[PDB]
Amino acid sequence: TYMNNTEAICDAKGFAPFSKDNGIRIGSRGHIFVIREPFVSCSPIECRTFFLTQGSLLNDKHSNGTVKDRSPFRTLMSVEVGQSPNVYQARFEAVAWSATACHDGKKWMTVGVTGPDSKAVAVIHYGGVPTDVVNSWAGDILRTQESSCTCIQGDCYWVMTDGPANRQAQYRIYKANQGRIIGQTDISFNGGHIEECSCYPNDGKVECVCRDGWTGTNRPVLVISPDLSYRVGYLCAGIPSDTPRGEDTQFTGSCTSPMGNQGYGVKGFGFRQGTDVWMGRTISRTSRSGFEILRIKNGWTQTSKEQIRKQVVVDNLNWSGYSGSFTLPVELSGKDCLVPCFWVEMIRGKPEEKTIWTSSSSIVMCGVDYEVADWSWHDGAILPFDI
Amino acid sequence: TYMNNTEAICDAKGFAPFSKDNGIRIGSRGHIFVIREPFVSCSPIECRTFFLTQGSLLNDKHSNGTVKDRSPFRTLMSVEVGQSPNVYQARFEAVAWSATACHDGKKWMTVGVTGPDSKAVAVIHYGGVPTDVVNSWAGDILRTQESSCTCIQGDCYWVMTDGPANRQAQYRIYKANQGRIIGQTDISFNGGHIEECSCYPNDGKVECVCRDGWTGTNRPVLVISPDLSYRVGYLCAGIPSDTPRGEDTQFTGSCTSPMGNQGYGVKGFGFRQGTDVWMGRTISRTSRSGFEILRIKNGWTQTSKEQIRKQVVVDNLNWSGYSGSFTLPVELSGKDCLVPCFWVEMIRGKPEEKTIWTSSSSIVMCGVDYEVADWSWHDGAILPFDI
Amino acid sequence: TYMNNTEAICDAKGFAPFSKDNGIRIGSRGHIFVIREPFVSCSPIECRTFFLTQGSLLNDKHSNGTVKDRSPFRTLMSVEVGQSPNVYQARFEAVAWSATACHDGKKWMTVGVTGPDSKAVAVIHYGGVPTDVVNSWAGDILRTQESSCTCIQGDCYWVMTDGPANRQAQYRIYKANQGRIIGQTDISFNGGHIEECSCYPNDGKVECVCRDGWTGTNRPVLVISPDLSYRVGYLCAGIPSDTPRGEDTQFTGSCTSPMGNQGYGVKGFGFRQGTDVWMGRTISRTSRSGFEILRIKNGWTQTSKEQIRKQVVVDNLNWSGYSGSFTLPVELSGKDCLVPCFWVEMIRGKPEEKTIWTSSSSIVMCGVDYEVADWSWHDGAILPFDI
Amino acid sequence: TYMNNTEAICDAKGFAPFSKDNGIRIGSRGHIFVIREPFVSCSPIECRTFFLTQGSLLNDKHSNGTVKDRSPFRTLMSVEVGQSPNVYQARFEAVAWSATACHDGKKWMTVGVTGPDSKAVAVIHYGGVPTDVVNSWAGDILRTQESSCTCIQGDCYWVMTDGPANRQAQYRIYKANQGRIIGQTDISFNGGHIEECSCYPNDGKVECVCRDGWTGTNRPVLVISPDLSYRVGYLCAGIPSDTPRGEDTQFTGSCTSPMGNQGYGVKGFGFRQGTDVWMGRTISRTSRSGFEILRIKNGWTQTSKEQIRKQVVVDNLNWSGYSGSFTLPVELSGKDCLVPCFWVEMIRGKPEEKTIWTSSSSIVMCGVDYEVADWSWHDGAILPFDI
Ligand SMILES: CC(=O)N[C@@H]1[C@@H](O)[C@H](O)[C@@H](CO)O[C@@H]1O
Ligand SMILES: CC(=O)N[C@@H]1[C@@H](O)[C@H](O)[C@@H](CO)O[C@@H]1O
Ligand SMILES: CC(=O)N[C@@H]1[C@@H](O)[C@H](O)[C@@H](CO)O[C@@H]1O
Ligand SMILES: CC(=O)N[C@@H]1[C@@H](O)[C@H](O)[C@@H](CO)O[C@@H]1O
Ligand SMILES: [Ca+2]
Ligand SMILES: [Ca+2]
Ligand SMILES: [Ca+2]
Ligand SMILES: [Ca+2]
Repeated sequence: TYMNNTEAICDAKGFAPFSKDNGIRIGSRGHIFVIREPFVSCSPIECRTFFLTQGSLLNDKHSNGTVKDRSPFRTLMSVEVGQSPNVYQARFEAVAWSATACHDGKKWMTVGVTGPDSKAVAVIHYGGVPTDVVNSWAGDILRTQESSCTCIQGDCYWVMTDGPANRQAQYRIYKANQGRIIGQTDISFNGGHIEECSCYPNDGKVECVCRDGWTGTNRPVLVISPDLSYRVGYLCAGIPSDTPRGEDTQFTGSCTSPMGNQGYGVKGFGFRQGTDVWMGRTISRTSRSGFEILRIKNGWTQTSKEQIRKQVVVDNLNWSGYSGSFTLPVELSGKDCLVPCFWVEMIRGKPEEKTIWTSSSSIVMCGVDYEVADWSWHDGAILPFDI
Repeated sequence: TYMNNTEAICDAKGFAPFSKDNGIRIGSRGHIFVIREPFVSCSPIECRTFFLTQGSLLNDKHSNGTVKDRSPFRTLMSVEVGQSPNVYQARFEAVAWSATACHDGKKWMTVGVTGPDSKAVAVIHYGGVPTDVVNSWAGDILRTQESSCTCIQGDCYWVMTDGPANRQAQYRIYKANQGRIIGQTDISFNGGHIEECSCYPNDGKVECVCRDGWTGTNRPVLVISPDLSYRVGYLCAGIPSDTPRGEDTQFTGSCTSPMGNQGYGVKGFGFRQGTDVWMGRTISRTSRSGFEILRIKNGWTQTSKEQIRKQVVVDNLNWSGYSGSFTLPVELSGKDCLVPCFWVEMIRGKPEEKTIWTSSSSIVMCGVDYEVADWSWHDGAILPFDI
Repeated sequence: TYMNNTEAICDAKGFAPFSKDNGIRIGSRGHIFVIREPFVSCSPIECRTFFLTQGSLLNDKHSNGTVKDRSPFRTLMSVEVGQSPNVYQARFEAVAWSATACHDGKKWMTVGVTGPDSKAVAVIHYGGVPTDVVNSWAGDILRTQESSCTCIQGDCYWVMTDGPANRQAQYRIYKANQGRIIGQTDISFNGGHIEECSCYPNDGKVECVCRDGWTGTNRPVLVISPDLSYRVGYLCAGIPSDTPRGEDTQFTGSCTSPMGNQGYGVKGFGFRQGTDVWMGRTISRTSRSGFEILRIKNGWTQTSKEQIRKQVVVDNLNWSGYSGSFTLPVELSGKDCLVPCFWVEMIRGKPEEKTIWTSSSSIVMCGVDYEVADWSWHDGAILPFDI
Repeated sequence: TYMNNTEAICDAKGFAPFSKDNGIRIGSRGHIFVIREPFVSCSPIECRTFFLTQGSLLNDKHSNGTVKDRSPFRTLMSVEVGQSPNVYQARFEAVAWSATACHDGKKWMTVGVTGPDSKAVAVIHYGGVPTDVVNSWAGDILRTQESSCTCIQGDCYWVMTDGPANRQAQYRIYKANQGRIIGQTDISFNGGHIEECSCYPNDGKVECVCRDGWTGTNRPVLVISPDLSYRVGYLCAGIPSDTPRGEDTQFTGSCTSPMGNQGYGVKGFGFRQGTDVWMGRTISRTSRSGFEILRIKNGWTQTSKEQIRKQVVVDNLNWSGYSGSFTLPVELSGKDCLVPCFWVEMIRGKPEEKTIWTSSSSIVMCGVDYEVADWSWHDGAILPFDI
C-alpha cells in the first residue's frame, strides 16, 4: 500500500542520535566505498543510507580523488542506516553523480543523473529497474537534491536544477508515480538560486529548505502542493544558515530575497515547527566544520532571531559537510506525526587534510520530545591512511 | 505463476544507463572474481548479472590467466545487476565454461556446460538444483549463448552449437519446462555459422541475433516459434555489425547468406523495432574497442542502410567486448510491452594490456522512449594492478 | 504476536555448548570488529549476539585501545549467535557505549546510551528506529545491563544505574512497550550497589542477578513484578560469586546486605532453580580467568553453601570476563518452560596481554536436562597479532 | 510440512556435476575457512554445504594445522552448495569436531559433538537452537557420520560410534523429531566396525554405507527401519571400495563379514539401485587420490563383480578424500523418486603437500538418467600459499 505522509511534522525539543556508520575508521582495514552524500531515506520497513561511489575503496590507489565528481564511474548505491557503505552489504541503485531517492510505501524510487554536462540524463528507477527519463532541459549540468525525495499518497516529488552554479539557473519540480513522470513545473525565482534541496512532507505538502549558491547566505525555501502549485523564497529567520556566511548580528533576515553578499554555499536542511524552525548549520561561518542545530521562534514566518534552543551534534574542532532531511514513516515510529530527522555528512581528507583521497562518514539524528545534551559524534578516523 | 513474455518489444528511441558494477576498479582492493561474460537476465522480481569464474580473485596469483577457458574450475555464479561479481554477495549457479540463464516466472533455470571438449555435458538447473542433461551430440565443444535465454508462458528456449568454430558446425534449439527438456530441434544452415546467440521474446516468438564465426561479418538471425519451427538467416541490414568487419560502404547487406570475407567475430545483439532494427557493435571495425548502437530503418526486413539514430555508450578509446540482450519483465517495468535491454562487457588486461590476468566489467542499458546523449561509461580501472 | 515469557525457568542439570564465534582467531585475517560485551538475546525466530564497537577492526591501527570506552564512536551492532562480529554480516542497532536489547515477539527493542558523562542519553529503538528517550536523571554516567533485557507479554523491562561506581548510586527499573516508556521506578537500596544486571523472565516476573561494585562480593538480586513493585537484596547463597572475592570458606552468605570487603566486581549472572541456584563465576577469585558454574541447593532462599553440581566451561589457564543471562523463547526450544542460557565473554589483549588492542570472543551455553562434562571452550587466538 | 522421503532412489546411469566451490583457490586472497568434511544436505528449498572450522582462515597463521582435530574451537557452519565456506556468507550451526545434519521439511536439525574424548557430548540443534543432548555412552571419542543424516516423515535418523578406532567399538542408531531424541538402538556387529556412515532414504528405510576402520576393505552396510529394527553387514559386491585396499582380483566379496587384512579406511558412500550398486572410491588403492564411481550389477545383494559402468570424477593425479551421500528432496527435483547425489572432498596441504596448513575443497554430483563422460573437477589451488 501507499504511504500516507499526510501528517504534520512532530514538534520536537531536541534530537537523539539514530546511527553512526564509522565508515572511514572501518575503511582503514575493511572494504569500504569512498563515498559522498550519505543521505538517508526510509521505507515503511527500514531506513537506508544512500551514497555516491567512484567504484573505489578507501586505502586503494583508485580513491585517488583526482577523478572528477561527474565521472562515468559514479554510481548510487545503498545500505541500511548505520552500516558502513561497504561493498559486501551494498545494494546497487543507479548510475549517477547526483541523485535522490524515496519510498512510496510499496517500492523504492531512485533518480540517478549521469552523462555529459551539456546533455546529462536523469534515469528514474522504480523497484530496482529503470522506468522513465528526464533529459537536461537547459543543457548545463542537470542535478538534484542529494538527499531524500518525498512521496505523499503514491506520488513522489523532487526538485531539479539545470544551469550555472552562479548566476540565475533554472529550477523545476517533478512529480512521479511508480517511477513514471506524471507532471512537472518551472519555478520562477529571478535573482534567487536553488540547489541540493532538503525536503520532507508536512501537512500534505512538500517543504524544502535548499541552497542558494549565487548570492544568498540564508536558505531558499519552497512549499510544493500536490498539484505542483507552489510558494518559494527564503527561510524568514533573521539568522543565516548557509556556509560561508556572515555573523548573525550583521544579518537581517528576509522571507523574500537572499541576504548577505556571500556566494558559495553548502547543502543544509530545516524543519518547520508550526511557525518556529529548526535550522541546521556548520558552527564555523567560514568552514564546513562543526554542526549545530538551532530553533528560532516564529523563524519560519518572521524575520525572527529569537533562539529558543541550540543543540550541538559535531563540535567545531571536527569536520562536517552536507546535511539533509528525511522523515520516519508513521509505520515505523508508531507516531501520529512525522518524526523529523536529518543526517550530517562528515568529510575527511582533501582538501583540508593531507591525503590523496576524500570521503565522508555520517551520523543520523531524529525528532524526539526531549532536550538532548550537546556532544560531538564526529568521524574519528586517524589520518593519513596507508594511502 | 509463469511469466507472459508474449508482448512485443517496446519501440525505443534510445537507451538510458541501467547499472555499472565497476568490478575491476573495486577489485584493486576488494575480493572480486576474475570473470567473463557478465550477461544479464531478469526474474519478475529482480535482474541479476551472471558470469563465469575460475575461482580466482583479481590481484591474486590464481588470476594467472594462463588457465584454459574450458577448465575444470570454471563455474557460473551471479549477483544482482550493478553489484560487482564479489565473492560475498555471489550465488552459485552451475559448473560451467559456457552458460545461459533465464527465469520463467517461478524459478531460475540455468544451463552450465562443462566436461571435456569431445564429450562435454550441459547440466540444466531449475530452482538451484540439477534437473536434466544434454550430452554433446557432435563431440566438439558443446556450447551455448553466454547471455539470457528466453522463457515464454512457462517454456524456456535457447540455442546450442556443437562442432568446429570455423567450417560448418551443428546448431540446435532446445526447449524446456521446469528444468526438463521437453523438445529440441536441428537447425539447417549450410554455409552459415551460429554462435553465442543473444535472444529475447517478441510477439510470442523468440528472436535471436547471433555470431557467425566462419565467414560472416553480418549477424545470423533466427526466429523461433513455440513449436520449434523456425526461420533463420542474417540481419537484412546493409551494415555489418560483427568484429572484425569491413567498412559500411563496402558492404552489401543480405538477409540470406553471410557477407564479408572476415571469419572471426564477437558476441553481439540486436533488437527488432517493427521492421527497423537496433544493432550494437564495437566502434572499431578491427578491435573490441568502443561500443555504439545504431538504428537502421527497415533494417530487419530490408538490405537497408538508412541510419535513423546512433548512440555511443563506450567511446573508441576504451575497451569493450561481448554484449547481449535481455528483456525487462512486464511485472518490473509496469509497461505493456517488453523493454529491450542489453549489456556491454568491457575487457581489461591480456591480450591488449600488460597484466598477467584478464577480466571484464559491465554496463547495462535499457529501452526508454527518449533519445539519450552520447557518452562513455567505460571500465575505469587503472592498470596494471599490484599483479 | 507478543511473546508469552510467562513460564518458569526449566530445571537444568547442566549446560550444553550452544555456539562459539572465534571472532578473534578469525580476526587475525578477516574483517572483525574489536568488540566488548558480546551478550545474547533471542527473538521467537533466532538468537543474536549483540556487541559494542569502536568502528575499529582487529589488526588495524584504530583498534589502538587507547580510545575511551565511552567514546563518540561506540555503537551497538549485532549478528546471529555464533557468527563472528564481522563487518559484513553485522546489523546496526544504536549509538551506544552501554546497551541492552530484547525482543517482544514482534520487533527488536534496543537501548543505546551515549553522549557525555554528566548528561548522557539513552535512546530506545523499536523495529530498527528510535522511538523514545531517557536522559541522565542523576548526571553521572547513565548506564544499563550490557546483556539481554526482558519482555513479558508485550512489556519489556530493564535496569539502569546513574551515579558513582563506588559509593551509593541510584538505580531504576524501566518498562516499555513498542519502544515507548510507559512506566519507571526508583530502587531503594541504601548501602547496596547495582550494575550490569543479568535478567530473565521467571514465573511472570523478571529476575536479575547484578553486580555490586561498591562493597559486595556476593551479587545483588532484584525480582521485578509487572507493576514495577519489587524485591531486592543479595543472592542468599553462602558462596561469593563476584570477582574479585575471598575464599568460599571465609564467606558467610546474606540475602540482605553485601558481604566481603572487596569493592570492584565483574558482570555475572545466576539462575533460580525453584529454591536452588545456578551461579556463574570466574574460577580465579582474583582474576577474570576461567569460568565455572555451580549449583547451590536452596542457595536462592538460604545462606546455603551445599554445592550440588560444578561444571567448568573455561579452565583457569584461560581468560574470561563478563557473562550474562538470556532465555530461549518457547517458540524456539519447543519446551513448556524457559530454557536458561548464558554467555561468557573471553577477553584478549590489554591489560593482561602485550598487544595495543583489547577485544573479546564468546561461547554460549543453554539449559539441558543432563549433566555436561567439564571442558574448556576458550578463545584460542594466538597473541600478539601483526598489531 | 514434513518431507516425505518415502520414495525409492532413482535409477541413474551416471552423474552430472552439481557444484564446485573452489574454496581453496579463492582462499589464496579471500577470507575462507580452513575446513574439513564439506558434506551436503538439502532442505525442501535449498541444498547447503556444511563443514568444520577451527575458526581459522587460509593464509593466516591460525591455519597452522598443528591444532588437534578435536579442539575446543572446532565448529560446524554452513553455506549454500557451491559457495565457498567463506566467513561472510556462513551460518553458524553448532560447536563440533564431528557432526551430522538433515532437514525434516520444516527446520534444520544438526548434531554437533564436542567436549573431551572420554566424556564428549553431542548437542542436537533444531531450528538454530539446542534442543537435546547425548552423552558419550562408552567414554571413548563419541562421533557420527560427517555427512547428511536422514529424515523420513518427520523423524530423523543417524548413526553414532563410541569406542576405539581399531578393535570392536560400539555403534548406535538414533532417532529424533523436532530436535528431540525419541528412540535409540544398539547395533550388534561383533568383529565388524562402523564409522562415518553415509546414509540416504530409500523405500521408507534408511540405508547407510559406512567405514570399517578395523579390518575391512569392503564397506559395512546397515538398513534401518523406522522402528529402529535393522540389518547390517557389508556391501555384498565382490569389489573393495575402501582406502587403503587390495586389488579387485585378489578380493572375494562378502555380505557378512569384512574381507581384506587392511585396517585403516576413509569415509565413502554407495547407492542401492534395485539390486545393483553405485559405489564410490579413491582411484588409488593406497592413497586418497582420484575418485571414480563404479556400478556393479547385483552388487548390493550378490558377491558380484560385474562392472556395468565406471565414471571418473577426479583423475588419479589429483587429491581426493572423504565423500558422502545425500538426497535431492522431491520438492526440488520435481521427480517422483529420490535423486541420489554425493559429494567428494578434495584435501590439499599436509600431509601430502608442503604447507603449514591442511584444508579441502569439494565437488557435488547428482543422479541423472544419462551416462556422463569421464573428466576431472579437481581442487585447482596452486601450492604453497603465501603461508
Ligand atoms: C600517493 C599517490 O599516488 N598520489 C598521487 C600523486 O603522486 C600524483 O602526482 C597525482 C596526480 O596523478 O595523483 C595522486 O595525488
Ligand atoms: C607475475 C607472474 O606470476 N606471471 C607469470 C609468469 O612469470 C610466468 O612465466 C607465466 C607462465 O607460467 O605465468 C604468469 O604469466
Ligand atoms: C603499535 C602502536 O601503534 N602502539 C601505539 C604506541 O606506539 C603509542 O605510544 C600509544 C599512545 O598513542 O598508542 C599505541 O599504544
Ligand atoms: C610457517 C610456520 O609458522 N610454521 C610453523 C613452524 O615454524 C613451527 O615449527 C610449527 C610448530 O609450532 O608450527 C608451524 O609448522
Ligand atoms: Ca550561499
Ligand atoms: Ca564474424
Ligand atoms: Ca564486587
Ligand atoms: Ca578399511
